[PDB]
Amino acid sequence: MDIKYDVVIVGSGPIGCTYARELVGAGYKVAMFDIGEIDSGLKIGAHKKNTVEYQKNIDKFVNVIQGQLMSVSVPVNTLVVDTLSPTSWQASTFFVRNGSNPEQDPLRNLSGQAVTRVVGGMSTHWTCATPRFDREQRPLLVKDDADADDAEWDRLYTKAESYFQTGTDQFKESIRHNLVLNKLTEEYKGQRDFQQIPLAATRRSPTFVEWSSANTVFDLQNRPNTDAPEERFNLFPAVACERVVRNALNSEIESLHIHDLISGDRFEIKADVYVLTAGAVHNTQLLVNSGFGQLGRPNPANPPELLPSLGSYITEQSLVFCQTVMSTELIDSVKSDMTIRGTPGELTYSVTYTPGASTNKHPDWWNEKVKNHMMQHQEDPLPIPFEDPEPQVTTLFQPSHPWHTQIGRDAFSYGAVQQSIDSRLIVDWRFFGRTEPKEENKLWFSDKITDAYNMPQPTFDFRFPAGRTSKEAEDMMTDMCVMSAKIGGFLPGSLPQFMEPGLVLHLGGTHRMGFDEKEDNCCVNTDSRVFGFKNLFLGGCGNIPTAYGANPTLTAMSLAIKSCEYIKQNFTPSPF
Amino acid sequence: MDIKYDVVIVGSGPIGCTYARELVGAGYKVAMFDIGEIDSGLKIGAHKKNTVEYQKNIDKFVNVIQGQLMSVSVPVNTLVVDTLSPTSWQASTFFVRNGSNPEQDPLRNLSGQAVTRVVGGMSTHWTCATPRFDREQRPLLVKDDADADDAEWDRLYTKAESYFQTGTDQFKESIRHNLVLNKLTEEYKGQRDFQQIPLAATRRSPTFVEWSSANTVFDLQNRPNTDAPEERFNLFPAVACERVVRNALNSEIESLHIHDLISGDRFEIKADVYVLTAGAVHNTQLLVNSGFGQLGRPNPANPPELLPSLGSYITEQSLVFCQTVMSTELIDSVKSDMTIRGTPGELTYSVTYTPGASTNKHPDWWNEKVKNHMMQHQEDPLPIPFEDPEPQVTTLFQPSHPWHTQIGRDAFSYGAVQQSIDSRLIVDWRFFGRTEPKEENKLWFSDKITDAYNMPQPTFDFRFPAGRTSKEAEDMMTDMCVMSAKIGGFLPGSLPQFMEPGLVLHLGGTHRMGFDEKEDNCCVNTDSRVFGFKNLFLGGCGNIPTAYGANPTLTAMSLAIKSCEYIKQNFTPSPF
Amino acid sequence: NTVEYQKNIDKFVNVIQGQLMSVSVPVNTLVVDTLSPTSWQASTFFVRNGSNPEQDPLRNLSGQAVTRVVGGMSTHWTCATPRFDREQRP
Amino acid sequence: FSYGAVQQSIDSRLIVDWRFFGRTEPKEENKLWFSDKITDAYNMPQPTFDFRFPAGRTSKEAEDMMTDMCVMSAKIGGFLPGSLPQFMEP
Ligand SMILES: *Cc1cc2c(cc1C)Nc1c([nH]c(=O)[nH]c1=O)N2C[C@H](O)[C@H](O)[C@H](O)COP(=O)(O)OP(=O)(O)OC[C@H]1O[C@@H](n2cnc3c(N)ncnc32)[C@H](O)[C@@H]1O
Ligand SMILES: *Cc1cc2c(cc1C)Nc1c([nH]c(=O)[nH]c1=O)N2C[C@H](O)[C@H](O)[C@H](O)COP(=O)(O)OP(=O)(O)OC[C@H]1O[C@@H](n2cnc3c(N)ncnc32)[C@H](O)[C@@H]1O
Ligand SMILES: *Cc1cc2c(cc1C)Nc1c([nH]c(=O)[nH]c1=O)N2C[C@H](O)[C@H](O)[C@H](O)COP(=O)(O)OP(=O)(O)OC[C@H]1O[C@@H](n2cnc3c(N)ncnc32)[C@H](O)[C@@H]1O
Ligand SMILES: OC[C@H]1O[C@@H](O)[C@H](O)[C@@H](F)[C@H]1O
Ligand SMILES: OC[C@H]1O[C@@H](O)[C@H](O)[C@@H](F)[C@H]1O
Repeated sequence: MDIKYDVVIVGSGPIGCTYARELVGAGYKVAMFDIGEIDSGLKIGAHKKNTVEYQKNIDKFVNVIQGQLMSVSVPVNTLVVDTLSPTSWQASTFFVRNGSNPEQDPLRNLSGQAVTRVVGGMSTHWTCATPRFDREQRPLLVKDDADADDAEWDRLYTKAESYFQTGTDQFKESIRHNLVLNKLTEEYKGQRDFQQIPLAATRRSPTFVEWSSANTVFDLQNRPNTDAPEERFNLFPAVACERVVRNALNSEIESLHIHDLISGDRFEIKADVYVLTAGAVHNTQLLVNSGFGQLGRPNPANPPELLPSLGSYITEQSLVFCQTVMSTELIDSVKSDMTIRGTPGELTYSVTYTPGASTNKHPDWWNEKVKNHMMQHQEDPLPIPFEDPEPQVTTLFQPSHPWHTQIGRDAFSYGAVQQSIDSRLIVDWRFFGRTEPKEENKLWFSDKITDAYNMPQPTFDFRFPAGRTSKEAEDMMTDMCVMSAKIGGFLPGSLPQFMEPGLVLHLGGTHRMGFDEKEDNCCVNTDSRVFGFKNLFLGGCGNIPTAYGANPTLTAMSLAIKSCEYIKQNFTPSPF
Repeated sequence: MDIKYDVVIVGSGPIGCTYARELVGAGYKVAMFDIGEIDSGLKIGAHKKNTVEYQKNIDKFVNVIQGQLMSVSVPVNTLVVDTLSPTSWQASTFFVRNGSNPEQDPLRNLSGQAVTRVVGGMSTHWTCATPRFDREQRPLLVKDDADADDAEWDRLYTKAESYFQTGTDQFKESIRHNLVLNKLTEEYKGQRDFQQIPLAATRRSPTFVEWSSANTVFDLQNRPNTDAPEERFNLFPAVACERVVRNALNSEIESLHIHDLISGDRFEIKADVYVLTAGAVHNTQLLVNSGFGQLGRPNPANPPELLPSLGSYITEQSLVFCQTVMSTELIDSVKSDMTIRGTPGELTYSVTYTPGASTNKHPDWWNEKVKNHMMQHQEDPLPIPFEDPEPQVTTLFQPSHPWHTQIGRDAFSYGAVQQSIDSRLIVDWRFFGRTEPKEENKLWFSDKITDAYNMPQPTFDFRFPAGRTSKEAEDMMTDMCVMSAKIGGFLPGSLPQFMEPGLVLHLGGTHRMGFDEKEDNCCVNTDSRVFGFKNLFLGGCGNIPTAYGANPTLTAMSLAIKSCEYIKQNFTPSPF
Repeated sequence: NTVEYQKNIDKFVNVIQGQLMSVSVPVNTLVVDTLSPTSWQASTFFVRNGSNPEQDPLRNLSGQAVTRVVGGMSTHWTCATPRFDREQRP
Repeated sequence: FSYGAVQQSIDSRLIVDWRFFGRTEPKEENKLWFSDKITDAYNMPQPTFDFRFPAGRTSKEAEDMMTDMCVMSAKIGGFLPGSLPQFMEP
C-alpha cells in the first residue's frame, strides 16, 4: 500500500471496474478498495454461476444470492411469540434486537433492499440482463439536440456493450425459448415485438454459458504484470472506506479515510481523483458520513450545506411475478412435425420427421432434438429435451406498455422450490415498472444508530407515488396476467403478485445527475462530478434521475464511461 | 497435465489433502483431480466462513451450506397438484421428473443425504467439530492388544489433530459458552462431564475465528514453487474421475479414466498408486462403475466377483435437534456480581463490580465484559454483550449416555431463522446416536438411471435397525428434553424432533475396513488398501466399520495417515 | 340465522367445514420420515383413515363433499339463486 | 366460505371476494362409479370419480375466465396477498 495514487476508486463492482479499465488503460496510477473479499475463485470478481456444478444444479444458485444479500433496513420486530415456557426469559417490550433499525417505519420501507459486500459486488451473482434505455427512460446528456443526444448514447452504449460482452444470440437454439418467443410473437403480431433478453454472457457449450461480471470488464489483477507491464493497479480487499475529507471551501477532496478490516489499522489516502462506486446506498452513506447532505431524520428548518438533494428523489421499480405451466396445446405443438407410430416403450415404436419440408412448423435442429429425445427416452411423456436451455424472452419498454418484461427462468426464485410439476413446463414472468422521482421519497441515515461496520444506519421513507406510478403498476399486473395466459396457466405457489418493495434491487437516484444543481434537483453533473468539487466523482445507479423500468447497470456503465472521458481531459497521469 | 504420476488422488477434500500432505512432502509426484472447482477465494479449499462478512452475519452462512449440498437420492414425487388451470399440461402418472430416482423406496431412504462438489469438499462449509472416538466406537487397528491398540490410535489422532489445528480453548472467554457450561457441569456434577467441543479452528481476534479446512491440511498450491522448490503437486479442478481400470487378473489398477468438464475431453492417467477420497457415496460409485461390487438392484442369486461387502453395512446416525430460550434465572445470574446505580440512559447511571471479591460468582473477564456492555448499551435489557461468541459445549459419548452432544449455535439451521426472540438467548441442542452396522442396510447403484454427471444413480435401502439402535435413539430424544430444560424451555418453531435421515452427513461403512475380507465383511484392510489390489487405496468415512456417534472426520484422517505410512514404505518416488 | 354468526361472520366457515364430508379421498402417499425409530412405521402406503384405494388421485374431484343433516346443504349455503338462460338450460 | 386462515392485517371493510364459475361440457368419459368392494361410513358402496375437465371449449373458457377475473377485479383493487388468483380444487 502507497500513500499516493493518481485515482482511488471505492468499490469493485462492475461500475468501479469500468473506471479502472478506462483509467488503468490510459496509464493512471490506480488503487481500488473494497469492503468485501475475494471469493469467486482465481478469476477475481468473476460470476459465481460459472461453475459446472451450478449450471447442472441451477435451482441451488438462489442460496448463493441469498447468502450475499444483507437487508439494508429491518424494522423492529413486533411478532408476538406467546408460547414460550414460563421459565424462559422474556422482555416486556418490543426492544431493538437482532440488528433491527428503530428509526425505520415498517409501513414506508423498501423492506426488500439488500446489499452485497464482495469483490465484484452484485455482479458476482446477477442476471446479466443488459438492455438499453430508449429516450423516455434515459437521461439527457445533451439538451436541445435530440440527435446529438442520440449519438452520444449510442456510442457509449456500444462501448459498454463491448465491456460486458452483451449479445442476443446465446439462447437461440433452446426449444423452450423458441416455443415461448414464437407463440408470443404470433399472438401479438405487430403490436409488440419480442426478442431475446440482451445478456452479458458468452456460450461456451450447449450445457455451459460464461456469464459476465466485473471480471469481464477488468480482471482486477495487480499491475504491472506480464500481460500489462506498463499499467499500475492495486486492489485492496477487506478495506472499508469511511469518509472523504473536504477542503474548507468545499471545492476539493483532500483524502480518503479507510479502515483495514484485517489489521484494524486506519489510513488516509491521497489521490488526484476520488471515484465512488460503492452502490447506490453506500455511496450515499459514504457522502453523508463525510458532511454532504444531512445526517439524521430529515428536517427542512435545518437546510443542508452541501447537496440538498442527496438521498431524495429515490426510485425503485415495481415488480410483479408469477410462474406458468405450459399449455397442452403448446406442448403438443413441439412435436407437430413428427410422425409418431406405435406404443412408447415398445420395439415397434417410432418417431420421424421430414427434413426441409416448408410446411414443417420447426426447423430441422428442433425436430432432430425432439426426435432423439422421444426415441431414447421413451418413458418420458414430454417432447422437450432434458438439457434444453431456459427461455430468455423480452418485450422491451414502450410508451404503450411502459414496463420491462423478463420471461424465462431466473436464478433468484422466491419460495420453496416446487417439485411436483416438471421444470421443463415452467416459465417465469417478471414485469418491472418505472417509478416517478419525488422529493418525499428518501434514503437517510441515523445519527444515533449504526450498521455492522459502525457507519450511520440507512433508513427509507418511501411509498410508490400516486398517479401515474400506481396506475401503471396495476396496469402492469394486469398485463402480466393477460400475456402469461397465452402460454399457460399459473403455477400454484407462484400465483401473480407484487414482490416486496426493493427486492428487485434497481434502486436509483440517490445521487442523481442533472445539468443544474438547483433547477434539476441533483448531485452530480453529466460527467458524474459532484457539484462544487473539482475531483470527486460518483458512479452507478444512484446517478440515474429519470423513471426507468429496465435493468440499469448498462446505462450506469455508459455514464461511467463518459465520466472517464472528463477525467482524461482534466487530470494528467503521473509518469510511470 | 502429464500422462504419468507417482500418485493420483481423487477428491480434494480433507482426506485427499491428508494423503497429499504426506506424499508430496515425502517427494512423490502427485496429482489430485476434483470434479468441482476452486471457488472459495485465494486460499484454495479454505473455509467459506472465514470472511469478515460471514462472521458479522452469521445467520447467512446456512445459505452457503444449502447452496453446495446436492441430494444424493430423491424418490419420485407423488404430491397432487389439482389446481392447475385446465389449459395447462397435466401428468397422467407420477412420472420421473426433475432428476428424481424411480429406483428409490421413499420409505427406506436417507433423504437428507447430500454431496458437495467443490475443491476442498465439505470442509469448505463444515462445523469443524473433531472429537476422538473412544474404544467402544472405534475400529481395532491391532488384534488382541487393547493397550497397543489405544497407543496406535493415540499416535494417529495426535497427528490428525496437528494437521487440522484442533483445539479446546477457542471459546473459553464467551459468556454464553460459560453460562451454559457452568450450569450443565453443576446440574450433573459427578454424573457427566461437560467441555468445549474440540474444534478445528484458530481464534484470531475476539470477533474472528479462522476455521480449519482442507486448505489447513494442505494448501493445494501447485508445486514446485518458491515456498517448496523440490515438491511436485498439481491440482486439476473440473475433472470427473469416472473409472479405475482393473487388470484382467484383478490385482492392479492400470489407469484412471477422467473427463475434463471444461474442454469436454476424456483421458487415461497412469500412476503407481491410486487413492480414492471422493467421499463415502462417491468412492462407492466410482468403484461400482469400475467393476467392484454389484451394479443394480441387489441380487443374492448372482454373487459379486470383487468386494461383495461394498455398499453394505452402511451406517448413518440418528439426529435429534431443538432450540431453547435461556431461563430468567440464568440471564439474571449473568449480572449477579454488578453494583448498579442510577437509571439507564442518563448521566447518573453507573454499573460497577469488584475484581477478585469471592462473593463474585464469575471471573473478572466476564464482569468487565458485562460492565462495558451495560454502560455502553443502557437501552438494552440484556446483560449479554452483542458480539459474545456462541456456546460450543459437549458431553462426549459414554456407555451410560451413548450419544454425542453439541450444544450452542450451528450455522446449519433447519427452519427460517426467527427474528422475534433475541439471538443471544437461543441455544441449539443436537444429539447424535450410533447405528448398528447391518448387511441389509445398503447403498447401491442403478444400472439404467444416471446422475447429472452421467454416472450410475445412487440408491439407499435403509432403516435404523430395531433393537439397540432404536432404543437408544428414543432414549437420546428423552435425554435432550431433560437436559435442555435445565437451560430453558423450547423455542417455538424448533421443538424437539428427529431430523431427516441422513441430514447429519456422517455416513460411514460403505467401503469398510477390517482385518480379513470375509470374517469381517469388509473392503479395505487396515492400510486402507483394497483387498486383492496392490495399488488402490480408499480414504474417508466409508472406511469406518463400527457404530459411532461422534463426528467421523478426524478418525477418517487418522486412517489416511496410517494408510500413507504403508504407501511410503512400499512405493518409491520417481527421480525429480 | 343466529345473531352470533351475523356479528361474527368470519366464524361461519367452521360450521360449513363442520358438515362437509369428503366424497372420495385417495390413499395418501405423503412421506413422513422424521418418526422416532421406536415408533411403528409403515412399509407401504396402505389404506389409512378411511381413504379410497379405487381412486386415481389425478382424476378426482377432491373438493367434493356431502352434508348429512336435516335440511341438507341448505343449512349452510350462500343462498344465491339465479335463473339459467337458454344456453345453460335443458 | 373462506379458503385459508382469515387474514387480520387488512381492514375487512376493504376486502372484496371474486368468484367466477365456468361451465363444463358433459362427456360420457366423466363418471362417478361405486366400488363393489370398498364401502363408506354407513356400509354403502364407496363413491369414486374418474374426472378431467374436457379439452376444447371447457378448457379454453376456463382460462379465458381466469383472465376476465384478473382484468375485472383490477378495476376495483389489487389482489390481497394470500388470496391471489387461483383455480380451486375441483
Ligand atoms: C443481486 C442481484 C443483482 C442484480 C441481478 C439479480 C440479482 C439477484 N440482476 C440484474 C442486475 N442488474 C441488471 O442490470 N441486470 C441484471 O440482470 N442486478 C443489479 C446489478 O448487480 C447492480 O446494479 C450492479 O452490480 C451495480 O454496480 P455497482 O454500482 O458497481 O455496485 P455494486 O453494488 O455491484 O458494488 C459496489 C461495491 O462497493 C463495495 N462497498 C460498499 N461499501 C463500501 C465501502 N464503504 N468501502 C469500500 N467498498 C464498499 C462492495 O462491497 C461492492 O463490491
Ligand atoms: C456439510 C457439512 C459437513 C460437516 C459438518 C457440517 C456440515 C454442514 N460438520 C462436521 C463434519 N464432519 C466432522 O468431522 N465434523 C463436523 O463438524 N461434516 C462432514 C465433513 O465435512 C466430512 O466428513 C468431510 O469433509 C469428508 O471428507 P472427505 O472424505 O475428503 O470428503 P469430501 O466430501 O469433503 O470431499 C470429496 C470430494 O471429492 C469430490 N468428488 C466426488 N466425486 C468425484 C469424482 N468422481 N471425481 C473427482 N472428484 C470427485 C468432490 O468435488 C469433493 O470435493
Ligand atoms: C355447502 C354449500 C352449498 C351451496 C352453497 C354454499 C356451500 C358452502 N351455495 C350455493 C348453493 N347452491 C346454489 O344454488 N346457490 C348457492 O349460493 N350450494 C349448493 C346447494 O346447497 C345444493 O344444491 C342443495 O342443498 C342441494 O339440495 P338437495 O338436492 O335437496 O341435496 P342436499 O345435499 O341439500 O340434501 C340431501 C340430503 O339427503 C340426505 N341423504 C343423503 N344420503 C341419504 C341416504 N342414503 N338416505 C337418506 N337420506 C340421505 C342428507 O342428510 C341431506 O339432508
Ligand atoms: O428479483 C430478481 C430480479 O432482480 C433484478 O435485479 C434483476 O434485474 C432481474 F433480472 C431479476 O433477476
Ligand atoms: O446437521 C448439523 C450437524 O451437521 C453434522 O454434519 C456435524 O458434524 C455437526 F457438527 C452439526 O453441524
